[PDB]
Amino acid sequence: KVVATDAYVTRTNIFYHASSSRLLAVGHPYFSIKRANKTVVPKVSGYQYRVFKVVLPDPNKFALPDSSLFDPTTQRLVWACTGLEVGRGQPLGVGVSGHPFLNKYDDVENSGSGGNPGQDNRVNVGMDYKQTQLCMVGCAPPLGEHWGKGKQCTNTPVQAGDCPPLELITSVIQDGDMVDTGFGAMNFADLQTNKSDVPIDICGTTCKYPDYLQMAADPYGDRLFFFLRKEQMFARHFFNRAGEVGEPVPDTLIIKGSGNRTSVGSSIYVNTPSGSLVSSEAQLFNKPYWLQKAQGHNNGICWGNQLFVTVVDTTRSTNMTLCASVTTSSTYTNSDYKEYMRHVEEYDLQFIFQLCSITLSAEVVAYIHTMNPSVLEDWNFPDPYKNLSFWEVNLKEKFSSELDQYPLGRKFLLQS
Amino acid sequence: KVVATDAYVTRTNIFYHASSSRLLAVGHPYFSIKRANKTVVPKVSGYQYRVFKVVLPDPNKFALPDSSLFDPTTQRLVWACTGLEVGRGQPLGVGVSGHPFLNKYDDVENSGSGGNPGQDNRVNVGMDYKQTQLCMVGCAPPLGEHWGKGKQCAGDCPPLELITSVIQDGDMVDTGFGAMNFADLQTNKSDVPIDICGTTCKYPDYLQMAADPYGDRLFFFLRKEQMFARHFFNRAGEVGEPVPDTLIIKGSGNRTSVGSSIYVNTPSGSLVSSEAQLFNKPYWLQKAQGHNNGICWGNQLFVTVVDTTRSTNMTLCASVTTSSTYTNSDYKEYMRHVEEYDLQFIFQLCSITLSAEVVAYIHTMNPSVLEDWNFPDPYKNLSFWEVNLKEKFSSELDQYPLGRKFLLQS
Amino acid sequence: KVVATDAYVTRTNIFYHASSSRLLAVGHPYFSIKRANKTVVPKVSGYQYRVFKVVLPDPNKFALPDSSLFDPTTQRLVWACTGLEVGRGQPLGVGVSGHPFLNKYDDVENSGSGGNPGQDNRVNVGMDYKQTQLCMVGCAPPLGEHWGKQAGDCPPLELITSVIQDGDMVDTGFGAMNFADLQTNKSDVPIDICGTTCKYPDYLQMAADPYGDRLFFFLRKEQMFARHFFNRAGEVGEPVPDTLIIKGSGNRTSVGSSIYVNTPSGSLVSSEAQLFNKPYWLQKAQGHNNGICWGNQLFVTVVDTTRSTNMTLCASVTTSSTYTNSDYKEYMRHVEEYDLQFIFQLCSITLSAEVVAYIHTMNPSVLEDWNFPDPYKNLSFWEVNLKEKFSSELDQYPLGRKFLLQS
Amino acid sequence: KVVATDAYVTRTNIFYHASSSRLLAVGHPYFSIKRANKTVVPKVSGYQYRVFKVVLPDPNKFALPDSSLFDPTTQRLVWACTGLEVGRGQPLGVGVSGHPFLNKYDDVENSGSGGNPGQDNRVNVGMDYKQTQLCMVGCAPPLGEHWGKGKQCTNTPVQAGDCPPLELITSVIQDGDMVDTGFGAMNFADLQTNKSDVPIDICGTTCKYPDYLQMAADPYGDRLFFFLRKEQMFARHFFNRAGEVGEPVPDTLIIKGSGNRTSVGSSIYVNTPSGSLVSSEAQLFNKPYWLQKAQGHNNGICWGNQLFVTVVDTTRSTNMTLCASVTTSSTYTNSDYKEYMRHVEEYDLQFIFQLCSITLSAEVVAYIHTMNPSVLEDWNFPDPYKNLSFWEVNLKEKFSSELDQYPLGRKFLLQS
Repeated sequence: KVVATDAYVTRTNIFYHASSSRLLAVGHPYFSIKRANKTVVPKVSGYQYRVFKVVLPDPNKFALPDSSLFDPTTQRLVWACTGLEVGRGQPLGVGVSGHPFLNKYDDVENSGSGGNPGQDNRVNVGMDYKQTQLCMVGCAPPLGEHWGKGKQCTNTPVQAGDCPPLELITSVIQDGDMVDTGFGAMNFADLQTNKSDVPIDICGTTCKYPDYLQMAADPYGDRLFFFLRKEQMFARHFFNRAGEVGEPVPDTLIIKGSGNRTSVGSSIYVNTPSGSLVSSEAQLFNKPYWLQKAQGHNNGICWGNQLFVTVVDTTRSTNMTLCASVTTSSTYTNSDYKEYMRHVEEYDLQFIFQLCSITLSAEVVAYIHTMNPSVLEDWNFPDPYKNLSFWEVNLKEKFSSELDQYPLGRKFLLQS
Repeated sequence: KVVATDAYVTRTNIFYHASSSRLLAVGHPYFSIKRANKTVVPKVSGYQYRVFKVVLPDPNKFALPDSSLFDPTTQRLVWACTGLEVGRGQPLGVGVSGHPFLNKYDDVENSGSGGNPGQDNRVNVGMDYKQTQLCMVGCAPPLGEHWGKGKQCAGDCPPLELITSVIQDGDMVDTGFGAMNFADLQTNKSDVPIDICGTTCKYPDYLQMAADPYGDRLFFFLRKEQMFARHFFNRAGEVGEPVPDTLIIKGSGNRTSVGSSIYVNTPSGSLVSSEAQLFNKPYWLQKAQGHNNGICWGNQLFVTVVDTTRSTNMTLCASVTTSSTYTNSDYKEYMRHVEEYDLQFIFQLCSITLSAEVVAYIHTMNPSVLEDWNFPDPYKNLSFWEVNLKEKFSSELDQYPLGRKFLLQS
Repeated sequence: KVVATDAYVTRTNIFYHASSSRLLAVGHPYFSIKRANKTVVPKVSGYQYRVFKVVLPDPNKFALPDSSLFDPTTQRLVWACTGLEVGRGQPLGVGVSGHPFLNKYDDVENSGSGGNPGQDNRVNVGMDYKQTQLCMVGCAPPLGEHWGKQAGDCPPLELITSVIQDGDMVDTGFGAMNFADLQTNKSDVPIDICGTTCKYPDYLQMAADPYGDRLFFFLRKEQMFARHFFNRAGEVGEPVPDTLIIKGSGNRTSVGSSIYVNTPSGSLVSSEAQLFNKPYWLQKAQGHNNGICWGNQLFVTVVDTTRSTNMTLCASVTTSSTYTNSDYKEYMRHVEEYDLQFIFQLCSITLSAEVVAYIHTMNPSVLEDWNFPDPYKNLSFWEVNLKEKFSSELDQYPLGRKFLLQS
Repeated sequence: KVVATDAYVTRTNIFYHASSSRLLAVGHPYFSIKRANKTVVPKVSGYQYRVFKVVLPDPNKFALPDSSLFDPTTQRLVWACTGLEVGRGQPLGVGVSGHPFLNKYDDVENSGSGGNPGQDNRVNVGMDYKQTQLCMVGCAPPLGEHWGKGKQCTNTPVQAGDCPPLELITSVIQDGDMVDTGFGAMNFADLQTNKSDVPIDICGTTCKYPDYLQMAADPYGDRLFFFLRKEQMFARHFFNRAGEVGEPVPDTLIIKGSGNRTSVGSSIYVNTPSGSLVSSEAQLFNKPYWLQKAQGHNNGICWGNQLFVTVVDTTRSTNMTLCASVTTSSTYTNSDYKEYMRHVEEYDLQFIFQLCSITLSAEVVAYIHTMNPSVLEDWNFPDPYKNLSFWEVNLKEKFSSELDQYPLGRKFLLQS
């Protein structure tokens, strides 16, 4: 019923290079800065998704050298992706995140007696997150998964203040969305209401994880051309939370103490992750990928003359420390300096596209109407993604047929 | 006497795809929550065995396109497993377990002197467990082994016995403290963390299941274990068996009383990495280890999975009373763990010509194979994660992920 | 002068499988328990050698299907080993050992001055040992090496070679020495080796032997690192000369002890590092003996410290509604699970005048037992009786199945 | 427009060996020593770039055995690099750097206060840097990138004393420039005015990172024949800064305290990197590289009879401790000794060049005019790099045709 694009999309010999040139975003690794109405400094963190919306020129309106390739009646043109190199341009390094009032109580590794928690015990603790690398390509934006506050199933009023119901939400990954950091793929705005259980750069945001199982199990496979991933983390420390234990340990698992241990210590464990070493040998980027065969049925066809590249790279999350002098004297005084935080991301997207033609028979027109009819409507044979926000990359007027003039173009000639 | 299924099970060209779709289980990583009679929240932990009872449609009553493949008289049909992909759907991460009253006394790494033990010295300590990955396939449930209280043939040391049993869904994996029955051999409930202190941790008896005649339990298996010693402690309480005098020179000057030499070990699973993952990739059963070369007798199939590389425990926090100031008494903190699976299979249809020798050889092994062919289930006392794949078989291989991979491979 | 067994031992097509089934030993990881005369609970530790004396049935008295294979006059039969799988049946894990009065003084990593040591400064410290895996096969027991022993001075050192017995201790990171003699205070190493001898295999000798009866082949995996740095209490037997120091005043007149200690650690254990649960095919041996089981016996030596987890047992002396330490007794128990599988190839030996001569040297009891006291009964092994366990139906068994599809 | 040198550069059978012999530089790992006007002891640190300007003899003025190889009438000679071995001659080891007044406040891993910072809380702390190995070859010096104090876009005076604007500057990497150490590729002299945020060997200098994306994006590719890299680091400790928080955490991300915790702890984190293990198995040096095909269009042609080798090697950064006695007495007294710092670098550069000829047609003369006309002007058919500083290596009078007499020459005969 659903067939590979190989059946009805004919390939040509026309290859093109396109480069995004240097891409830079500079800001604060923890939070956006807006005073007092709109943003002055954007939130730029190594743990954010980078989702590029690559806009391609319409080959049916493209100034090709010869129009003899296709008949305008019954044939249409479309770009196919055959080569890709996501360039990363910063030194390898790890940045850390924290919370001046993290809900930490005791170091759980070997101490207790010895309570009990009071009114405010929040600590100023920082940590390095789990290491994560991933990149995806498709003609439709990727899907993320995360846990959010499920409805109570609208019905009855019961005991209030209880645990929130959990529900697995799938959603579209937007540029700037947070990656999982070692605390799970969940909606911290709803499920951790005290704002003090996770560091400040995620305590009021949502960490989404890619729904690999769904995007590959989608029929047409427009979300997954291919993907790559490298995750690693270990448990660095062991703490416990302050506050009421929402679900106490049953008596079947303990023998109640006396002689000072009548009050049970809190067993709400938190764990600081750590991404360990980062190495060049572990890098996924600064190297080309050749799309010989895609995982789904869509074998790299950029329907709608667009293309989505989703990138997460925490191996260059180093946060630069800036220090400005308020008053210059011959002595060091802490009050004379202001310390700031700044993080950066440098990208270079290079693509290589193959021109393809599609002879539109009555069967092809029917098969294309289902899936998406706007493929036909835009062919002359509103965008629901304008509510979503991406890093727009305009590669119109950037296509070049002279492959050998460019790095990825040179590699493509000598390879594949 | 026992022969490979290749001798009397003829292969066809008929292949089928079947997928369980998304499977979700959500609960408490340490214990089930029941008030006050039946369970409200199940115990769902990354250190539990996931044993799926995959039910297949009977090919002898299946609506095949053509019945010309086999003669119903003297031939019967059975599914053969040729492809498998165990899908895992959560971010990699590590969760920890603990005990508000763990029987820890001293940090034994570099300190002693030491004051004698009192009446209650239990500490609130948590730890990360040993890392474990494994998957098994067979037409019969796997066997686990663990140490329990053996018979004697007042309160001295208990006799030890290694028990073999069937691994059920929800059984606990070994965590670094051994494969034993903590409910019986550790009576104080305070020697291991609370999520295993009243349960039994079983380890698969690889040596036995492979030493089985027909090999119906092990089609194949994969494993990745790793742990190291993170800390060194000792126990509080009476040392049941003291160190002999031949190994010490008794002290005076403050050191007349011997410190306790009952040492404990906190494990650690160390780093988890994508490069070490066993799942989210297909396995092709080209040749099995045992005699049963992938035949799913009874139209059923058992998949056992342990995956501690996605054991992250989510922290939930609800506000009881909202004020402009933070006060600990205004919040309730909860614990929740989740598991997401997507099982994909590829089966090969097979026919068996029943000669007098074939009927005889099949009667031994299991006669219900013949009785169900028309030519009570003792596993219903056990509990598994039931997956009903009837009405889920599809012959259009190329429409599915694992099906697509199978065409271009094998 | 000495030739490979391939020259005068003719191979047949007759192969046999034999399995010991599950072998279990359970005890205390630190010491054997005897009250008050003989042992009640044996010493079972992950750092012990497992030396199996595999007894084979006499092929010259074996009930073979046809006696047409060999002529009893001038020909004799003997088994040749071609396949081996050392099965281990416990979860991977690490156990630790210690000493309630370990001779530890100061943490030497970054602290000193001033002391000073008193009369008793021993501490209750435990540690995890060096990680070690090894296995050997031969028709003669393997050789181990270890260091053994005016007044008051240091003892002279001597490297002794000896037979590795079942239950002997492996090196743990403190050296291959006789702690019973060279460490007289019983408090320098943990209690499970402080009154025993840790032996290391003399690999260089067993391979340098002419006939090579001790080494058919061997495998090894050792790893350790220095976890902590300590020093010893007591008088420094050999003081540091003044050429290497500038003597201090201003509080440092008394020199600190420079007798350094090292707690080892075996680091991670992983499945990828395992040597066991996989078959070894003896296609060609290292020594001259290419797998011939002289005397119808075979020695398998195994060390596996990757399953040294020590189980903690807790029994209740008195049950009340409150926890009190005096109501419980805590115990220690360690276990070892083995499954030995072998595959032997029948061989015949035509005894010419030269063959009888060459066989007389090496060992004449090969001829004497052929009809053509055992000095190892003072040594102790884990006896494995494979008589009545040989089977010719290879495909009925795990290792037998692998041998058909391989080699 | 731009073609590979294979099109217009003809190869010969003439190969030559050249070796720099032992090269030694010895100095102070932290700072240069000048009293009171010019330098007495140079700064020699394992974290410095080693950029060798290798000068080759003019083959058109070379005493070749026969002038019959080329017709002086319309054929010209140029050396092409085909073999290279960068010899390192010191034991593997790690050195550390520190700061007697590092702006460290609290250990942020699991502690909170108990405040508040006073006037001076700087600590004497040292650390081991991120591990870095890299080498490049070209006929033009490499480009580095770093973040510097950007202009306000010269327009308006706004709030004075705030964070400085950031700008990504590309520049030429000179010998002695600092590599990235885990604190970013930035200009610490401008962006950290208190001189106390990073260790003293980088606190008043600029750390440059190679702009791989740009040098590969150049048409002629004269800067990158090839390159190698190995970076690795992890976060060893977690601290925070003293001084005013330049950008405070918004209230949306915290629940303010009423007592004792009214003053928010500082959320400006620092992280000590660590280069972890260094091993022989990870070494890039003491092994030959055969330049079979270059990345750019310039396939190893040494235009201008020169060649640039840029090397960073922190795996032999051990700093030797020297101790001199001021007064000899029978007792140890700290006032009787002076302790010094000394670091060393030992190199042995070996090259193997292939003689090449270029037939100068009207098209060749035209194509060579663009790129660089001094290629023609110096052929007879001021140097703007004299403001930059390199380690000059004169290989004139060092070329030898007896390949088998030398280590790299011997390997070249039996290989490639």
